[PDB]
Amino acid sequence: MTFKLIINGKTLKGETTTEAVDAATAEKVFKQYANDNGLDGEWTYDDATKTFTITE
Repeated sequence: MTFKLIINGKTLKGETTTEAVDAATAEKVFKQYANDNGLDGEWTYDDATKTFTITE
């Protein structure tokens, strides 16, 4: 499936998608991005809209 995580922070900013088997993996894929970049805040999950977000 295809997901869409909106990047929101100081170090990182913008938007992008992620192809994972499930929402759980979809986050693990981007986890390296926000981590390697240092950007970290609060992970939001919603089944109604099926979208991921992060605020720093």
